[PDB]
Amino acid sequence: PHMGALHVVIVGGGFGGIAAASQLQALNVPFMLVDMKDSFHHNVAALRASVETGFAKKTFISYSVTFKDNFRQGLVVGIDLKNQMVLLQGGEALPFSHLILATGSTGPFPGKFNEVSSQQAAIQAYEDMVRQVQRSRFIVVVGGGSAGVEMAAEIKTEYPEKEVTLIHSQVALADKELLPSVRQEVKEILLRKGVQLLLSERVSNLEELPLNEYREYIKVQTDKGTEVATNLVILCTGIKINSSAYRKAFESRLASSGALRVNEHLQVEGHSNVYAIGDCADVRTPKMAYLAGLHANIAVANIVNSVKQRPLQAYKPGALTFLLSMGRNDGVGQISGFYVGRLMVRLTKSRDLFVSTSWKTMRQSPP
Ligand SMILES: Cc1cc2c(nc3c(=O)[nH]c(=O)nc-3n2C[C@H](O)[C@H](O)[C@H](O)COP(=O)(O)OP(=O)(O)OC[C@H]2O[C@@H](n3cnc4c(N)ncnc43)[C@H](O)[C@@H]2O)c(O)c1C
Ligand SMILES: NC(=O)c1ccc[n+]([C@@H]2O[C@H](COP(=O)([O-])OP(=O)(O)OC[C@H]3O[C@@H](n4cnc5c(N)ncnc54)[C@H](O)[C@@H]3O)[C@@H](O)[C@H]2O)c1
Repeated sequence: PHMGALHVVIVGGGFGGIAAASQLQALNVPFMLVDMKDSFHHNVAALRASVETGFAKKTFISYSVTFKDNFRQGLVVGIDLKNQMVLLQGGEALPFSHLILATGSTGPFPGKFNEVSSQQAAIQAYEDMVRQVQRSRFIVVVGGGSAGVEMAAEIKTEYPEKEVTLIHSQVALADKELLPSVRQEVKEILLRKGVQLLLSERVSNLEELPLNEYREYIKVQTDKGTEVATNLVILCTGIKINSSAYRKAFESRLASSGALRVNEHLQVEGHSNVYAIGDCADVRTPKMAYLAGLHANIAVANIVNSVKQRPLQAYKPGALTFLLSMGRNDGVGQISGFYVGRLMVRLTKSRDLFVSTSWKTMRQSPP
């Protein structure tokens, strides 16, 4: 029983969650941010952190330094809707008047890092990854979605002398939703960088492969009988909505995606005090970090606007913005539905990978 008082709980400390937490902190609204890690992960830069020595420490930002007693590390195992509690592993419970679900996506390392561990262990996992890439003359990237084409491009840009093969199950690279001109340019850039492309092939012995580790010899097989000898296998095979925290409680209002259905105010269907932001919300746009932060502004604003009996802010998508960095010197993509070239993408994304915007949000300075 909050007896009218606000206490917001944010489940997930990603791009959406740290934006929500930062705004709630500036409004002096009581809240608790929950994340399984001890630091925010700027995962847009996770592939650069897999190939550049010393870079990983720029991609993890301590929660407690920024949020102090408004942060609690923990693993959310469920949501008790009748008694308005967030259920943590270990048995602890967090009461809320409003709930913001910002649980993001899960997938293979290095592109995603969803482990309970300390900031130094997380940084070391990416430094270890860099050392496996450095030891490995021959490298296979599996999956030619937008992550795989970035992974392969990063390796060949930092290490032109390595042999890199990208194996992709479709005939075209990167998102089906992209302008065809963008998808063709991605292909032409990988080929000009010397990446060997095996298109329309599915790697078929994934269970038998050592992953993210150098070996003197690894044989990759595909369903068409192609065999590739390599020293290192990196998986960029896709991601899944991380419905872990809320799956049982909200099974009624889940999309196929695993996301939560929401109106244009980002309240979860059937609720007025539960919001979903970022990857876990069921919007028609693609899963983007910058959209996560914009949903965060909308959700917090609507919590306040609901208390002030004011009209709620509305989320209105426009045409697709999607930028692919192709190593630090190259890239291609589209901004609001039209093509942008390699100089533009290099300057906007490939050089810094938006890293400074997260340190600014967290009001910390990178080491
Ligand atoms: C992999 C990748 C992604 C890119 C890339 N580029 C861009 C880009 O240029 N622009 C962009 O907007 N998005 C880009 N993205 C997408 C961006 O990474 C994601 O869209 C973004 O992370 C989504 O932000 P969310 O806030 O929705 O989710 P996160 O995954 O960031 O965070 C969720 C958090 O919840 C925590 N969590 C989840 N379930 C939990 C539970 N049960 N208990 C506790 N904590 C939990 C997780 O540990 C994690 O900390 C990119 O180059 C790469 C290589
Ligand atoms: N630059 C950006 O904006 C950016 C970059 C990365 C990711 N993202 C976001 O994350 C989402 C996921 O992207 P992603 O690339 O991680 O996944 P994805 O699902 O877009 O691509 C993974 C691909 O790997 C293929 N694959 C799976 N197993 C395979 C196998 N054994 N052999 C060969 N191919 C195999 C899949 O069929 C799929 O085409 C994007 O749709 C977007 O929302 C954005």
